[PDB]
Amino acid sequence: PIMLRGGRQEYEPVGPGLIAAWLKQVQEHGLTHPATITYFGVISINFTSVDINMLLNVTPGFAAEKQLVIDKIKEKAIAWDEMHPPPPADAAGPVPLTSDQIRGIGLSPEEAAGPRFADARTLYRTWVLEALQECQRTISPLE
Amino acid sequence: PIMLRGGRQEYEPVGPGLIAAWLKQVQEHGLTHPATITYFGVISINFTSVDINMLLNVTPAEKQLVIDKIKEKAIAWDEMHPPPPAAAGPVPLTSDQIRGIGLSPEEAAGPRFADARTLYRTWVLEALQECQRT
Repeated sequence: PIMLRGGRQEYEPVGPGLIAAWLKQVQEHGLTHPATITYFGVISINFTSVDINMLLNVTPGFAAEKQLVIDKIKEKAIAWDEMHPPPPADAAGPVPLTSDQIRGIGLSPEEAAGPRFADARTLYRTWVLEALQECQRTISPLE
Repeated sequence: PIMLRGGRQEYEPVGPGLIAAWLKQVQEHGLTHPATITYFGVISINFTSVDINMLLNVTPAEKQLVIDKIKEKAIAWDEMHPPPPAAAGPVPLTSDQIRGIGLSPEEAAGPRFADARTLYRTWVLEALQECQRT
């Protein structure tokens, strides 16, 4: 995540405590349970695309649900690229981004935390939350 | 909302209890707060487009931004989908139809709009998310 420290923007990777806490939330309630989706919304504020993929990728199980969520992200990326062809290399900025760039594909954590990707990481978080929301599980009776 | 009762589909309008509960959520927590977006997601399953508009319309800046985003999606939809040859079904819809404009509550609950209400619910969820700031 990006955070203000001593007045300046700094980047730090997701900490082991948050990874552990997110994993417990998923295990206890489910990946697409409404409370889990809200939880992801709260924690992922100011995450880079690399941070987001980190949390998605370390989540075990829920293969079916996770696959449906990833499928919806891919659908958004496909739609994005159709509406936004990539510009020539040395075109005047701010240069708009491809879906791969928005999703943090091939980016170092440092790169993904840079100003070039500030709007992009916000947009990717939006795509992921939209995908989760669209796969929301209706709450059912517990054991 | 559309629900199964005695094994068949039935329609009923949104009730005052749900309206009151939704209003409390928005007042107490905010229109685009993560928990409010989730709350809308829960309550709007099987809503028609008319039901969704009832909830939007009863909700007192941020609301205008959400409506603006829905309009942007409508404009994009219509560019990509010229009105079908005035032809065999299933007939694909205009953004006005998806948004439930000019539909009676009964009409909006019909099979002709079953996919459409689902798509509109998606547009609204997307609009809320895209307007989220805090």
